[PDB]
Amino acid sequence: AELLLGVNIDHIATLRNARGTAYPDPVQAAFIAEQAGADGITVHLREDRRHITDRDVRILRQTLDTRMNLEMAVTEEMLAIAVETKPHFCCLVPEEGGLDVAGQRDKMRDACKRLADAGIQVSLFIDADEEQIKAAAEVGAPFIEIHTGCYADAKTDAEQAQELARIAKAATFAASLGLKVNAGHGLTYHNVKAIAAIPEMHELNIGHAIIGRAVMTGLKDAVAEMKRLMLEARG
Amino acid sequence: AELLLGVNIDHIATLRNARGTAYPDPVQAAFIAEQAGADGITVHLREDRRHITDRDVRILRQTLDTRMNLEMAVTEEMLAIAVETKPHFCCLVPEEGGLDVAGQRDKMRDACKRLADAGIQVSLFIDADEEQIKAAAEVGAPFIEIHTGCYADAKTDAEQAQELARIAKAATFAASLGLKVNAGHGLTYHNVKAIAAIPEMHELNIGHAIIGRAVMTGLKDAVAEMKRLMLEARG
Amino acid sequence: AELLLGVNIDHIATLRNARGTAYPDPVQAAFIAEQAGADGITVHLREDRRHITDRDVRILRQTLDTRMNLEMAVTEEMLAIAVETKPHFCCLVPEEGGLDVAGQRDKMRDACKRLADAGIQVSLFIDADEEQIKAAAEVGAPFIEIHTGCYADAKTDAEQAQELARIAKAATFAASLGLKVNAGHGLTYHNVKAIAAIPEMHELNIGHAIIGRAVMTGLKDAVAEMKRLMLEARG
Amino acid sequence: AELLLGVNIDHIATLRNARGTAYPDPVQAAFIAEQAGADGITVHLREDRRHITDRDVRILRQTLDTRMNLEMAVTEEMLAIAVETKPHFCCLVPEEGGLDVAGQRDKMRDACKRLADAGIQVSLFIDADEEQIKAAAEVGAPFIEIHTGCYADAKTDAEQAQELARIAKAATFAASLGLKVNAGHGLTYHNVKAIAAIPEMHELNIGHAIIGRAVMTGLKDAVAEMKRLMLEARG
Amino acid sequence: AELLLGVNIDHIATLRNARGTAYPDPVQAAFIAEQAGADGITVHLREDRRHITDRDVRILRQTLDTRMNLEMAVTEEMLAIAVETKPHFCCLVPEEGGLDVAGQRDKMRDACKRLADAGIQVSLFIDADEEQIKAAAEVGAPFIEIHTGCYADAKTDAEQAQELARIAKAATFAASLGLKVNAGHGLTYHNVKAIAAIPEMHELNIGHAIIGRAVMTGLKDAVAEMKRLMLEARG
Amino acid sequence: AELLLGVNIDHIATLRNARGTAYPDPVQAAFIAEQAGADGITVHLREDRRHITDRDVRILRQTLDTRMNLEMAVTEEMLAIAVETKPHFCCLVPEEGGLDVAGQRDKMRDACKRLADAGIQVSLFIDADEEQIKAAAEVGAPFIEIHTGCYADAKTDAEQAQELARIAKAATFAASLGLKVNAGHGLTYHNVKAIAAIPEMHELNIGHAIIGRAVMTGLKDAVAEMKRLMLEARG
Amino acid sequence: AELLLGVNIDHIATLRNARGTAYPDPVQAAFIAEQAGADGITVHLREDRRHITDRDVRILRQTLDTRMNLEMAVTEEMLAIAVETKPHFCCLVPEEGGLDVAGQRDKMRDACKRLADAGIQVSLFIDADEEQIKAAAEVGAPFIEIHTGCYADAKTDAEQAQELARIAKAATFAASLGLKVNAGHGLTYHNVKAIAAIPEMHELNIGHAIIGRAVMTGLKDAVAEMKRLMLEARG
Amino acid sequence: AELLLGVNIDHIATLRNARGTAYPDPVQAAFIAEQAGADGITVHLREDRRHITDRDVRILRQTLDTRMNLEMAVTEEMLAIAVETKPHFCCLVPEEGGLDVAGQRDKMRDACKRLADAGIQVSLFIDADEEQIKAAAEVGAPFIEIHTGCYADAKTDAEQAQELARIAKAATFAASLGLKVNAGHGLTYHNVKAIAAIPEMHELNIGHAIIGRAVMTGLKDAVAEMKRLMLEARG
Repeated sequence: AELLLGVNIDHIATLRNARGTAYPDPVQAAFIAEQAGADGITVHLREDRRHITDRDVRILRQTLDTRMNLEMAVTEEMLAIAVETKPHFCCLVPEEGGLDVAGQRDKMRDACKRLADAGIQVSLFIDADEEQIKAAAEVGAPFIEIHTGCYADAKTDAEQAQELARIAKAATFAASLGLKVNAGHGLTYHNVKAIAAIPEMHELNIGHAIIGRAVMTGLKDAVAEMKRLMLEARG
Repeated sequence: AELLLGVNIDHIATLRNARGTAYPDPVQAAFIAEQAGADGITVHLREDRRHITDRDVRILRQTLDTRMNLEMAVTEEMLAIAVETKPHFCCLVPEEGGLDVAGQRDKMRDACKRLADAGIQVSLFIDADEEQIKAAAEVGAPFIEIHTGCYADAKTDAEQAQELARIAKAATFAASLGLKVNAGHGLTYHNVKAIAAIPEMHELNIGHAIIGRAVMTGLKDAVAEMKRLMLEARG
Repeated sequence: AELLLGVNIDHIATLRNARGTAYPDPVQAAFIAEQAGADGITVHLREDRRHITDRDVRILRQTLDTRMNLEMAVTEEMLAIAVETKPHFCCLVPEEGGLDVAGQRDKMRDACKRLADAGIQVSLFIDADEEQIKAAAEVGAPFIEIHTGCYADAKTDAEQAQELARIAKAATFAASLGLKVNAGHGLTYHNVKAIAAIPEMHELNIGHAIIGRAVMTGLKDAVAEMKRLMLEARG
Repeated sequence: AELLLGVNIDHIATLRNARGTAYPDPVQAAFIAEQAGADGITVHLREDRRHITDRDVRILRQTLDTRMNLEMAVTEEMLAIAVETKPHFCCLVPEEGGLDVAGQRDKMRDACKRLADAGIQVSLFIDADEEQIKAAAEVGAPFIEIHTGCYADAKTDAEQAQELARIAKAATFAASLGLKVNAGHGLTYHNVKAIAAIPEMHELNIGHAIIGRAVMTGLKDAVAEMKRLMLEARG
Repeated sequence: AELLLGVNIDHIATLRNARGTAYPDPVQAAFIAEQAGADGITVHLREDRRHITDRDVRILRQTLDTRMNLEMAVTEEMLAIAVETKPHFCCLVPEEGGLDVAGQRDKMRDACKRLADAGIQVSLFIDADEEQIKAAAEVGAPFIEIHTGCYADAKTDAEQAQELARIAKAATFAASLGLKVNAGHGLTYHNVKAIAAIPEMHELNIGHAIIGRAVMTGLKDAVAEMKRLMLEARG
Repeated sequence: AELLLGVNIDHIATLRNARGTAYPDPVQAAFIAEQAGADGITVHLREDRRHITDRDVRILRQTLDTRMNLEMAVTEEMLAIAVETKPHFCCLVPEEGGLDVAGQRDKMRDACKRLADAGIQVSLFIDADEEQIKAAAEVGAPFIEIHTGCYADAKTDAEQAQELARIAKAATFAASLGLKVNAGHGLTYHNVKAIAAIPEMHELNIGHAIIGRAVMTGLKDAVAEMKRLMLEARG
Repeated sequence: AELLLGVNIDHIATLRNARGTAYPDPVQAAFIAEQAGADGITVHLREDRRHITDRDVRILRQTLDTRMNLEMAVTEEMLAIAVETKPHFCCLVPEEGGLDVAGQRDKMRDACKRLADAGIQVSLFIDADEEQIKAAAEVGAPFIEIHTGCYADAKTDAEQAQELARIAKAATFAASLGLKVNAGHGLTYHNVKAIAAIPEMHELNIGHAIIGRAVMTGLKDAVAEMKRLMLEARG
Repeated sequence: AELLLGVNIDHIATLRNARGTAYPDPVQAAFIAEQAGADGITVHLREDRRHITDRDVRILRQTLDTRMNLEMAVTEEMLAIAVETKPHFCCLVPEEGGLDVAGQRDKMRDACKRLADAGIQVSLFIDADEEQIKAAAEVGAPFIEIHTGCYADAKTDAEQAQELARIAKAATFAASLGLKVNAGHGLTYHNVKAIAAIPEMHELNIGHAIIGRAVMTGLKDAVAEMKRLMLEARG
């Protein structure tokens, strides 16, 4: 299968809420992305509705032509919402910045099972850590998403090749356990290739860099450009 | 003279700071705008550096091909900065949301004179209020900028025509006193024309709506589109 | 202000329901048109829900940046719907081609009354007929939309200039009664100007021609094109 | 190895025949598609001539630069027209949705031979069923077109990888019997790749998704996008 | 009123017959221009069928969305074809270069009357010469098209102003005889305006300069740019 | 190695001389193509100077950024011109359609040697016929260009595969004699790939199909699209 | 009333002559500019032939579709070349920066007459000074080109409205003496309008700003932008 | 990872300093290139500050998103500058064309040492010379950039293939010494591939050709174009 590109449109809302108006609208951004090479759309519903709102999730769930990846923390509230919303994907995150699955095997087991019961495919956001990965496999998540943050912030060309290698070994380890593996968070037009080249990678969920390119060149080209780089890497 | 369009790039930074990276960069946005129909660039330096930073102002002041309109509150800090920076324009604002010039004739007189002494053309941000306008004329500002906020938020087609009329009478009053008059703040692609049609209008400083259009269509077209609407109104 | 353009997006949905999939989606088309020169979006909710659906209207009502013009037949169902939807405009059409206001003064008078209590501004779609126009004015409707179908259909240059004269004359008469007047049905890229040249015209609501240009050229350009011909006509 | 794209322009006609004007014209759509990556144009001449008309087929036959793929039901009327027109291909269709070749070996036997004597390369529109494939081979048709509708409608990932498997097996089966195999019908920008990667696939005939993308982006980019996805799948 | 643009697509066919292929096809050129500024399409059916052919004319007559202007020499053949084809316009040309109406008053008189009974508006392609204009008025032709070749070939800027003047006086003279007047032969992007500013001008029929620009920029912009220059001239 | 594309701009001049103007100018067409995928430019200086003229050749020789391929008949005139012009390449053509080298072994032998001393690489335009290939090898020509006309005219899909095969075997045969081989005459957007996939192909010289596409889309994309199809073929 | 744009392509050559390759070629730049709204092309042939060369002028003279404006100093060499080349215009320049006509009435008297006998329309590059204007009139030159350099360099708004006043008076003065007046030299996208609005202005010759915009956006849009600003100023 | 592209923007400034204005601005060009395929930006700070200035470098150092490659002569001035600027890369060039490392082992050894202490990664620009390569490796430099000038200049196909072989061979040898190798000087759109095909190449730093394409076409496309040819070469 072709590498997939999930586009996170949270920052479209960031720009909206810096002024209370209705624009720009994440609903429009999603149509653009789904038609410029995005295979999925990701929104992070935060408990403080600061940036994405219940409305966005509500309409988005009716307007998306592909599928939603709802990013949320593991709280009673969010789980409740997710089960009602029935997103195709759910990515659990904290409130290096990865979920501490290994340290909460019960809570995560309960969440995965529950979301799974609502027909939601679950992804645990975690660091390139085999303990955490082993833990995720064990609690029942069909997916994990490796935090590419440290890799993006690689101050030195060395720290980077090092970070890349850790992610790669982590992914291969994740797949041997039967997990499908995503990445994203921090990837840019300049560092996406090494990650896209990792064979075990299933989908890359990228947000900020794309929105940052969009204010300059427009969303359509920004999304197309990212996808193209991704497929260049694989070929 | 042709109506002028000043583009406020504050929100380019809003989108930048929602992630600490270097992008998107307001310096790039300014080149794009200055070449797509913007006659001036406006940045608001806030005391909490939340969104635009000293760096932006510093580089921008060297990279702008047209001129800077530095938007700031009337504090010792800001005045200090402005005098050092030597912006071509300075727009004083509060910390309907207009400066209370009438109620602070001394502070404003001191500020205007001081900025004027640094060769800075001053603009007082105020409501469509003849008392405030008379006050501004009297304290020495060569410019005022009428807050178009209430007009943009006109809930009813009636409240709007009403708000438009107040702005228009206010402008004509401002000019009789020898003031040059700007507007902007809240204007959109759908309400810019009635304001652009007001003859006394010198420059419209527009920010949010343009950045909101840009994430969809790119900055170049967003700026060009606004300018075109503006010149359609006048002709 | 300037001549307005309302884009009817009904045919986006007729292309959708020809296959029962979710695309194309009227919600997307509305975003595009509103950002390319449309001042309003028109949807006709048929009783058989042939093309537009209650879903489209529901979402559309929350996503439009400008204003919705609901096109509907005068029936208990539609009135109740219009009342709860609270569209900014409601254009009453038949269940030469226009509504028979003269022959149903009672129905129409109450209809307008009922919609006006819900804040909806009513427009009666009628023929370039002085009797119907006078009747419309008498039932209290604030708007009338003149059916330009025959003008469009005109098979000979003469039959066209004639239908044109008949329309201009009607527009003038309706305005003499305090009626604000629209038109647009059947208008094309090649015949829109003469109509747009009529001074009393407030807004042209066009659909088919635009969507038909769109499949070849894209909605954005199709809309900007029409908008430009219209403003050219008044220049 | 070099996948061909056949664009079905039927829906261009549905949009036109919703108004009774000459636009949009299928003849224009074909020129665009043929120059944007289409290798053939398909038109379905229905009995009720609701969408595509005799005129279309007649001019299309003289304007096409590549070749026509005439979709029709097996009747004396349609068969008569086919032999008259001399389309390069003829795709027999019912008027799982597939054509029943097994249950009519004689009708089909005659149809194919008749069309064959007229120089028409015949293709039988069938379901991914071993029975029908064997029938088509035995009956003498050079081509079969596997119905992908079920694969497109598959609600879940698993129900999809399943339908994909059936099609891939059916294509390999078809090929071993000396049959050339096409598909398309239901393919979209989001599911087309998995079908394109099927080695045996000769040509994918696609319509609805392309025309639906076209009302937003324009026919050329719509057709060009699809062709590009297809070649990437084989690359 | 509106200055119209008729695009002569003859040279598209010229480019075709230089290889006896089907491309480029005039039927396509015609769709492009009609959607990019052309108000009409002109084709010269030469007796030897050098450039345009009978099929061109026949299909064109069914595909044109605006109207056809059939250029032809005066011979029973062409007339019969014309009467048969019922093109909206017929511009009689010779096969200075203008049609000699004075020297053939009888023939033309029959032609005009003849074509006029079929319902075809006739125009006589003539030189900016009074004898020929009076001649065309006497004969009953509703239109004349002034040959702009000598103007287009105007070597010096004086020899050129001579031609302009000569064409302008001739146009006013023609109008004074109840004739409607066109022009267009040899007009280019750099000389069209002076001619378009002539008040009496009803439609400019241009071919060569446009096709010549189109090879570089593409037909769409070549047409749109010419229409744009014309409207600028009359503003 | 890299499959090269030589664009024959003859038909640009064809379009020019159809009016004896200066536009369109081949010198311009040449800049466009060289920057859009052409690795060379080909011009056929016909003895009667029908299409291309001496100035064309003369200026072109000073403006081309890549290299010239002068097509010409074998006569003392052309040779002298060639020897004078020092074009990088010279493709000797007749004035099946291929050059008859067998029947003129002597003449060609002198031509090749003659042009070769001026430092001009020579290529003989011949049919996919062994007698002529052996002939061209014997005579000393370093290149041959296989005429692809019969292939391009391939009415049936069989008559076509016959030509492909015939060209492929001929190319391998030519290579086995130490000859380098080109092709290109009559190749289009829909048939170029099969020819480009032939391993022995060194450069495809194409003209007509490109100019034909360019009238619609503009030269730049016409060239870029052809080069793109070619690289796809060899990948 | 219809302002002409003259594009100076000198800087295209400076960029080339910084490397000693054939690119970028002024010949290409001229084709683009002439088709993007330029009415003439200017080239300054300098003694040191540092930028523009003899070759350029030589080919330019044969490729231009509009006309050449040869900029040169008054010397026997340059004058000799002018008479040989026969440029449409010749703009005499020094090699306030303006040409001293007053202080050399004889040289200029002869130069103009000589160029005049060669058919060259002469223009004297002078400062906005009453003395020089009178001299140019008395000396016999048909044109003068007012140096706008000082107006472009004006540091402050007031110093600018001042220089603008001097130019406008000088142009009206020049016109009353029967002189045709041009400008340009220093104009930019940001100051061009005020100069364009000057009624008397015949042609603005611009170079640097346009080429500087061109390296970012491309020559065509650069030239098209400038022409559009100019016409808006007169509109 | 993949072959990198470094864009030298020196010529943007050479177009600027040809007039002393502020445009075009290298800072803008850098943003464009970095977003169109450039992986690095190269600036050559000459001692005479002919084109690039200390200002450009200072700002550029704060605005680049990727990494700066400072090109400089080995002198006390430049070293101190490089040391305080801390560019990611420093490419040492002369004050065949490359640096004489073999003959200045001491200077070079210390230079590298000094720059490496400031964290700068050093590259020595040298000829495809085994002696210089070996010397470079011995002085401790981590990179070498092979001068491709002669390859570029090659006047004959043979002289080119030869210079090519010489370069490939050198690259291989340098890599055998642990040296990472770049190239790019003089590379064009027509000769870049053969070079990019060399496996050891790490990054191509190209300038003139790109800027020269830019004035015609725009920097963005110029850069994306080059980047695409490069990756095509490695495909």
